Amino acid sequence: LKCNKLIPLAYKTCPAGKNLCYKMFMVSNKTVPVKRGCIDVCPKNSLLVKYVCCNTDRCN
Repeated sequence: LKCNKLIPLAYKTCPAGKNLCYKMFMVSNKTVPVKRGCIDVCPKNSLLVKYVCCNTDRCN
């Protein structure tokens, strides 16, 4: 898997065990993501922190 980095111009290949890409938002998915990369498990949404995960190259 390849996943976009914080500015999705750049990207990396995920290490072993991380087969999701993610975007992390402060409060709302209608904002500039505040973190991006590879991840093992898609974290649960919380009151102020939202995660969008996906499983294809550079989907984040």
